[PDB]
Amino acid sequence: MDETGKELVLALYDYQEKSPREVTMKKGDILTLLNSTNKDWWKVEVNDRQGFVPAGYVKKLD
Repeated sequence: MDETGKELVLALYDYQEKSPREVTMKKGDILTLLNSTNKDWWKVEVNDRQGFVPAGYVKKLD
């Protein structure tokens, strides 16, 4: 983007990672948004765990 921290999203739903590139979310998680260049798949990080999640499963704090 280039990739920055600070930017945040909030998990709307539970989401258990479905491949190595992904990360697991719990409803209500505050995740650092690292890459949102893709509209559908966002690179996020929670408690140092990093991966791609469906962008439609979180809300961006903006």
